[PDB]
Amino acid sequence: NTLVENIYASVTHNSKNEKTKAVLNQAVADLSVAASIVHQVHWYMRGPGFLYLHPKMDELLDSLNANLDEVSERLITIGGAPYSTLAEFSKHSKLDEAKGTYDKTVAQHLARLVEVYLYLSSLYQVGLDITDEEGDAGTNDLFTAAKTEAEKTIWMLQAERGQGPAL
Amino acid sequence: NTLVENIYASVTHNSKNEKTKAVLNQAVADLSVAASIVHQVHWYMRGPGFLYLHPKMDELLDSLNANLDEVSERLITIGGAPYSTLAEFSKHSKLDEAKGTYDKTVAQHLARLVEVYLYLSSLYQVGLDITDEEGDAGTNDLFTAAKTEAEKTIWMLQAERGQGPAL
Amino acid sequence: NTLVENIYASVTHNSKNEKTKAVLNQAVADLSVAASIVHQVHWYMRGPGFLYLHPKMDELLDSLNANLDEVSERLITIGGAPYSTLAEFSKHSKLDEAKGTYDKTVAQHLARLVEVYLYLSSLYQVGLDITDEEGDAGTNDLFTAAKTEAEKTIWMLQAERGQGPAL
Amino acid sequence: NTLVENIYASVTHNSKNEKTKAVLNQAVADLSVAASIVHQVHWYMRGPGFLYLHPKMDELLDSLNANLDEVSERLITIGGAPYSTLAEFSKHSKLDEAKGTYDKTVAQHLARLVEVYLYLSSLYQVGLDITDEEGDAGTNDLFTAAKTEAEKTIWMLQAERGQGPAL
Amino acid sequence: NTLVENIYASVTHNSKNEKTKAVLNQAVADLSVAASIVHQVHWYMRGPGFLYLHPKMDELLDSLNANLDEVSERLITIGGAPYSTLAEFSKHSKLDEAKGTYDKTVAQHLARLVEVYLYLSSLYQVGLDITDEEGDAGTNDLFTAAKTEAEKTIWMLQAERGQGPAL
Amino acid sequence: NTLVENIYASVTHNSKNEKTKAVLNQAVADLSVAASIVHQVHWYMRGPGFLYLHPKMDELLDSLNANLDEVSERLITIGGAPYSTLAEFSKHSKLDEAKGTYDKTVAQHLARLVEVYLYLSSLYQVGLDITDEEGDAGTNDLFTAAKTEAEKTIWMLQAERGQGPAL
Amino acid sequence: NTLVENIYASVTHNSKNEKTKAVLNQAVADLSVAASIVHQVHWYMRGPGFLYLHPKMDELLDSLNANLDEVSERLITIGGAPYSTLAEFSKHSKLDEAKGTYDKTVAQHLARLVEVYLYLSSLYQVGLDITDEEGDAGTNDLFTAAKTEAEKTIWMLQAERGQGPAL
Amino acid sequence: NTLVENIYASVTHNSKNEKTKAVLNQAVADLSVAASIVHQVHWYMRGPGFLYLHPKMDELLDSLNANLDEVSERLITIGGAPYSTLAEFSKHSKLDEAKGTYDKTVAQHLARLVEVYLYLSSLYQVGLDITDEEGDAGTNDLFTAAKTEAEKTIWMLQAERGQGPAL
Amino acid sequence: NTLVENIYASVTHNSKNEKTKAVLNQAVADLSVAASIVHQVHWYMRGPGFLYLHPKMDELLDSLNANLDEVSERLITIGGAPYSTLAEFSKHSKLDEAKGTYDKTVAQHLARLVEVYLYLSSLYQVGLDITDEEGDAGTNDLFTAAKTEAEKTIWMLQAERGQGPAL
Amino acid sequence: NTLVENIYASVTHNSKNEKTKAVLNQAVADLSVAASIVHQVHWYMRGPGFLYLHPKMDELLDSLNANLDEVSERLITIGGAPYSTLAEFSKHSKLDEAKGTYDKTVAQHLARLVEVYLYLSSLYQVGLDITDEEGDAGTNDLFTAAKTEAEKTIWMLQAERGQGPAL
Amino acid sequence: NTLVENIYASVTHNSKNEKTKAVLNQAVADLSVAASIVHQVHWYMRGPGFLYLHPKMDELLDSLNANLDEVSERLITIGGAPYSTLAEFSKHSKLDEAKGTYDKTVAQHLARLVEVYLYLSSLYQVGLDITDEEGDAGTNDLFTAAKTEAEKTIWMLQAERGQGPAL
Amino acid sequence: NTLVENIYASVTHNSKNEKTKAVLNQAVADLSVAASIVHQVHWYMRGPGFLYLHPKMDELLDSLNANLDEVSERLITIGGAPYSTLAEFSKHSKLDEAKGTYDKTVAQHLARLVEVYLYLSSLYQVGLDITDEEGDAGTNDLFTAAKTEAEKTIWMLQAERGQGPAL
Repeated sequence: NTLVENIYASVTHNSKNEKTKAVLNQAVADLSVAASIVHQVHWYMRGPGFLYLHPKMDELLDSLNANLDEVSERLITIGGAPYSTLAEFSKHSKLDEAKGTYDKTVAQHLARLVEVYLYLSSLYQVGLDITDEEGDAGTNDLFTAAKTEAEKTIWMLQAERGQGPAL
Repeated sequence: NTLVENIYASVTHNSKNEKTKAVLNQAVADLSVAASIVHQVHWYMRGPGFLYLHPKMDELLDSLNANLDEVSERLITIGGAPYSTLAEFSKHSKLDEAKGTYDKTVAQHLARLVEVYLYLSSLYQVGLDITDEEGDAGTNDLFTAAKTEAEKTIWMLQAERGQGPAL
Repeated sequence: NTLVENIYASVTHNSKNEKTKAVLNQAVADLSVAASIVHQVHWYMRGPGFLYLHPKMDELLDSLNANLDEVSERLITIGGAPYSTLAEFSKHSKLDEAKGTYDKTVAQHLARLVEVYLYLSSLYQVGLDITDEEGDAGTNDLFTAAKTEAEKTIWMLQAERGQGPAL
Repeated sequence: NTLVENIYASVTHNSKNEKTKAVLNQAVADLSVAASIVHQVHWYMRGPGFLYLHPKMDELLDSLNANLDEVSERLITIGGAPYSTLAEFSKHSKLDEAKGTYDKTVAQHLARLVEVYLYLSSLYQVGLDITDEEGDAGTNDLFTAAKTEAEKTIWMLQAERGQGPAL
Repeated sequence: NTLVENIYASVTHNSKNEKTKAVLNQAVADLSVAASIVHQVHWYMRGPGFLYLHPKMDELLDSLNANLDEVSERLITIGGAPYSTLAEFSKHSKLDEAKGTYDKTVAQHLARLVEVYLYLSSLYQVGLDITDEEGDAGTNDLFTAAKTEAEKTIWMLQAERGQGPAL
Repeated sequence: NTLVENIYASVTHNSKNEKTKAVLNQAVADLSVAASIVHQVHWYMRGPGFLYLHPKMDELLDSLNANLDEVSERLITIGGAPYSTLAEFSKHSKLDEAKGTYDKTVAQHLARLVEVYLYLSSLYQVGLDITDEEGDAGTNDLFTAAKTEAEKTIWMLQAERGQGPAL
Repeated sequence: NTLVENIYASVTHNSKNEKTKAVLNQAVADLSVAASIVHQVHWYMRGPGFLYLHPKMDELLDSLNANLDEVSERLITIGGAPYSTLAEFSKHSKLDEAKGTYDKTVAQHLARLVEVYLYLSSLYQVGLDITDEEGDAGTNDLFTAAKTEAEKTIWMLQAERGQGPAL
Repeated sequence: NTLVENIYASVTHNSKNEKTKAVLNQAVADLSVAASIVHQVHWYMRGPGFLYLHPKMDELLDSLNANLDEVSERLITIGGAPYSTLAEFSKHSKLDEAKGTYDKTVAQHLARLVEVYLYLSSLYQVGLDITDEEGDAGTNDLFTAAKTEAEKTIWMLQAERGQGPAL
Repeated sequence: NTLVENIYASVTHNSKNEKTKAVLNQAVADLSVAASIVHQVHWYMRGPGFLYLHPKMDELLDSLNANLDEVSERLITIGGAPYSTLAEFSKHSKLDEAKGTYDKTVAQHLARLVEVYLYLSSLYQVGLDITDEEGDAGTNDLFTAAKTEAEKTIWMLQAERGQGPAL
Repeated sequence: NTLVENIYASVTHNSKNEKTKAVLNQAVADLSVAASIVHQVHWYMRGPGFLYLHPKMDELLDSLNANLDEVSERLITIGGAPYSTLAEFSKHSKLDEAKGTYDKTVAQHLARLVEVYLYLSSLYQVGLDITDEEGDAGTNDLFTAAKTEAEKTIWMLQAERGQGPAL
Repeated sequence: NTLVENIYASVTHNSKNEKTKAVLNQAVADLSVAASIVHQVHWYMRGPGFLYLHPKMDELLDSLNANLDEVSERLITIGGAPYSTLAEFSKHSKLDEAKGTYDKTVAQHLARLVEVYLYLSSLYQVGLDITDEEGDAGTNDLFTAAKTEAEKTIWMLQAERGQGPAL
Repeated sequence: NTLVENIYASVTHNSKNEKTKAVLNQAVADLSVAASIVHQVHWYMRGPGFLYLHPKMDELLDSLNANLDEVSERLITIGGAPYSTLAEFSKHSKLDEAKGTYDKTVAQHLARLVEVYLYLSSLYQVGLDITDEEGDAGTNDLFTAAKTEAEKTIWMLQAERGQGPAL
């Protein structure tokens, strides 16, 4: 059972666009948690490379927040109701957070970031599958661009770790 | 017992700058919750004036996130450890959130925003008191600018409601 | 019989891309009329909110004219011939115009704008159906972005009226 | 009987500023038709020089639309009611349109453009005469700048045709 | 006896360009008072719409101060001596000021602004009459642009009040 | 009896922040008069150096008007009511104005400017004393920046006169 | 046997995304050759129109190099290995090059450019077919935008030659 | 016999717009000579104030060259033929030039500049008279703006000399 | 006897840097005449291509005027005295001017421009020879950049004529 | 005996603001030496990370030079006389310099930078103490911002070294 | 036999500027290959530092392509014919390429880049020698700037490797 | 014995580019001292003209610091080791500094600045001689541009003093 299959089953468990609204709302929660995690790296990182990795985190954060704006506004537009409290984000996100600590290595931060973007790219694939199923071309394009951007991020972060993208 | 006295007692309940670190960390949690609340207004608002109030929320959000950056980075700099998970923000913030609903009136959203900024200005006053007490001039200036900005926001939001600032 | 079905039947009534050229040309006529209608609101509106709604009309107008440029140029590119006289626009558009009057209320102008964008989003859906049918991926993307943009406009205009998007 | 005399008689045929309002409204209709004609050249032109003449048409179009904004807004301001439907523009304009065809030569397009600007400069002269007559200095300045700009356009378009301005 | 006739008689009551210098100097005083009045609206306004009307006042203020610069510098240039103390502005202006109060309604502020611009447009008409009389083409153009701008402001402010321009 | 002592006694002669509101309001009046005086130099100056001193006056004017905005808005925010008529500014300001004359020397204009900024720096010192007394940290910072800026201006204007700052 | 069928057979002749990687790599080689060909026109062209066609070549070159960046980076991201030597580009490209000569006419250069973009649009169609087949939505969007852009270029270059797009 | 009367007689000495074309052509010659004279000041000046007067000359030069562009292009547009050789400029200009010398004082350069702008303002007045006479509103506006600009320059240059404008 | 030899003999015919000052001064005169000639093309040109060649002339003019600034200022700097009257430019320039006429063909204008730049490049070569001879490295670099720029202009203008550079 | 106590004793060893002037002058000398030291790192560094650390040094240098400008100008303004020769900077600075060598490691350069900023932050604390003592609010704010900025720099440089700020 | 001597012998092996044209053409081929090699590093690099070295490659690439433009255009201008096919670049370049592989270390990529720039700086020295020999000052300046830029690149890349420039 | 001969003898007193490295290093020391001297003028100047001469000093300072960057980086690049401590600059510079005093006249400051730039231009001439001798074309160009810039500065500063350049 792949991650994509697990996400799909979970999103669609509980109108003609109910699954699309559900996957968008899952993305509201996951993007909010992902942003928090990236912010934690920005704050807690120590080690050689800090001076270029620290501002890189701010760029990733801005990009995640732009995804959140587009996802939430698309959800409102198609007749849904986005999660909009920190407790909802935390409860419904499939991403876990841990207490910040300065003793995490640069390598650990980079590994966690890759796990986050791998998760997001899988969520977006489920988004693609659902929007094709329900015939929402606009939301399909949103998930396409978000997946493409995530995959590029994985390539570059993996390269910094000395690895290939391994999608 | 004033709000300022209540915040002070709560912040200092549990080095030479322990109270300053605690009030900065309280601000990390409160700013993160305040941003979430403002975002909720941006998404859920309906009614005449939406077309200027909606982008106003994005400006307030950007300003709150800039406060968060400065507060968290100041806390790291003076030897502290900022809250950095959504669960920590939600648990330690003194601001409550409610589930988003489209049936809240414009007037209700404006009233909630004023309550949020009144709370923040009081927190910043406690920040002023603590930093004077512990002799942290840099952090005192941070809380001064944040309080001044909050008070200006209260004046303008109150004026939109047809009221005076009533600090 | 839905609006989408009615538009489709009308567009395809009278090469391998004849239906795509026809729906693009329908959009040339409808966008030209829509721009005229928006301009009428810009000129004739009176009432509280004028000072933000008036420039909003100029933004909508610019956006409609940008759609017209892209639609007409795509039509030329794929071997068609765009309508290019005011009489052709008026005759072939499915949007009606009325003589300007200063006695229309702000609420009436907002209602008319929503009707216009609802119509356009339906036309774009027909555009999606036709381009999928004829295998024109480039023109399909054009109609996707135009529909997404129209749906966002409907959400925001509806919110100003105190309503949900009701797509 | 000159073109200027013919335009004057026609404009004034059917308050202290009735003739000024009529000539401004004639300009609303003529500018809307002129813009349509210029757009037709932008779309249908084929032949050597396309790559600089095509963007030139977009510049002329922007300039005509700016004239329309200023004329319509001046008309509203002085107590009039601008034409605001495509049928009104087409019916009241003294400029004729023809169905677009790709078989028109570059030379034919340039000749038509010169005829359009010659017509507009004559309309503006009537505008000058009427506003002097009725003592509207503000509207007189508007027609002065519009005539000056039209005359410059005629010089440059004529030069491209190998001719003098021949005003 | 019209407002224009009253202003003319008053301006010319007490070289070849004495009347032109007098009307320019009247404008120095009136623009300085008008700016003060607009600033009062910026500060004292309360009520729905504040968030767009408040910055609108800053735009009007900047525009009035730009008129003042051009009028005063033109007066110096043609051999005059502009009023240059607050007491002179207050004494010679035909605009009255009242003590600021927060209890004025938005509608009252908009009504006062329209009265101010109506007065200014009449002053500028007298400026036109005087400069035509004395053959000062440069100063005539200054008053023409100022009148045109004032008339546009009246249209837009009147529209916000739900009214026509009623020049 | 120093100028600072005289200003303090006068400001506080006639809630927990009454003295702060009074000194801010004194600054509203003085800044409005100072701006008028600077404008007079801009207009009436003749002599070598005009071509750099004339635009310098516009820079000083812009800076004084920015102080006025910040002072007036701070006063509104903390629950006060700023002077907002030319008669109030003139009556309550401690700065005197004189009728403009072209026969004042460059040296006289520079001397007057230095007197104005010396006065303002003393007013700001009283502002510092009062805000420390009443515990208004935000308003204290406003007066600090204004005093610092005034003192810099005095240094530079004094240097142009061939003198030291002599604060 | 169409050009599209020939390209497909050739690309797929020698994981779940092998055909997508192959068509992207074909595009690496073809874009590198296309850029070289365009550069040759920039350098060797002589004749009337040079002064606008010469900079047009630099715009086309920049656009081709931007396609190359996006194609190569997408190929790396999805687990491939882009051609990255001039010998590989030359060997695997289906575009032929000829030695530069100043004796080629403007018309010959324009004809060659159209052949190049026709070839590229066909390659992109194969890219569309392959990515639909293998379910790569991100790469499908890349080929869609590239095809749309190529088709627009063909329209404009054809128009300069006095011809229709003839896709 | 005033300078204006002398210029008029000279310009009109040797169609319905012959006098307008003649005065525009006189301005071509005079502006070309004026620019040369200003350039001479830029190069040859020595003395205190050089560091601000030297760049001032470049600003005046740019402004004179912009007048030349507008005058020459207006002349072409209305059916004339501008002087276009240095010998024609020198022969027909009413401004004399002298060999450059470093021994001219700053005061001498400023005096010469004022004479040049006084001459130009008189030429522009003749331009006003002629264009009113021949009914060329567009060219009348050109001369109005040029005269206004010249008069402002005279005020500022005179002020630098310690004098009033003395138009 | 080459053009370079003829220019050298003429420049040096009538301190340690006398020849350098003479060749710079020759360039003052020639650049002033060249600018006049280019301006004549800008004004008098008629024929296909006008719309791109006309603004090209303004670019060439700006570039020639920038050369003039650098040459004249270098001449002043090294102890010389630049020509600074139109009569001096005309008398000492080796470039001839002819009365403007609208009947010159585009081809004739392009041929004349090439002759002008060929002349200038030869003058600059003499400048190179003289500055090498007299050991002025700074002035040598000035002539190097000017020659390089002239040679580029010749290539591009020649290409527009359908020719090679033929330096 | 802390570093702060040692700096204070040394600064105050040899009017009402003598200690403030002395500590500002100490900062003139120390900032000039600090800038020199940072420049040495910019030039002499070798090792992995050079390509981001090298430009980082230019940013630090610009920031130090901006501190120097503000400190020196504040000192002049309050009646002092800044050190203004390299010998004075070197003699009075408490920072030592060493001859540049390419054999210093990246880690050594980072350690030295941290020592420099630690020293500066202590100097600024003494500046805070002295300005509080002498009642100079303006200079106190200058030292506050400088200390805050230094402390931020220490956090970031320490993080690059893999360490906490350890203020 | 030095690299410079070997390049010279090879370039000049097979008019008055034949050697200059040959060395420029050698540079066309070498710059095209160098750009390809740099692009390969951009694509294939993996390892710590990727996130700053990857964009560094794009900067180097842009700079190499700017050299190519200037070299090729200079060659055309002086009467030559630049290589303009990928096969010509590959055949005539003295730089070898290897198939891209992800297994090359960061250190290997940096070493290869240094070899490339060392080669280019030697080629440019030959360019200097040849242009001095043939008296082409313009082309000599081109090679001077290119060599200087290459030498700077070698210093910075060497520093990243922990080495001195070792030219 | 000229200044140039004295500088040469001194620089070369104590590889194939030893003299070039020595003269560059002399320039490191002299530019650092020159910047200090210019900064002293910026701070200590009093007298008429301060308001334009003070910012002029900041422009000169920026330009000197840009020379220092280019000289030091060139020295590193060609295998040298730049002076990098204030004591080295002071010891090896041939420019003397004096204690700052407010009693120096504007004329004295201008005279000192001219002496500094005269010295620098002579140093640069020695730089030219040495780099020609050792065959360093890149460093020769650096000294050429620096000398040219210095000579321009001398012309302009001398003109402000009422003098010719007297190089």
